[PDB]
Amino acid sequence: IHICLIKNGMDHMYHSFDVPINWVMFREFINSLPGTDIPPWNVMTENFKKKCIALINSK
Repeated sequence: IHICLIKNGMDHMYHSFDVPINWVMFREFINSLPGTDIPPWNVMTENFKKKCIALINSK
């Protein structure tokens, strides 16, 4: 994300990252994020969501 912000000239809007507590809302966001297919990211993004949902459910 940092790299693509660097490429799009939004370097300024990466180090300016804060908290948007609402853990039920965080769970909603994460479960609803779509998964891609063509990119090598297809497995990584889903793995990321799986780990995040398992960790938050444990938490």
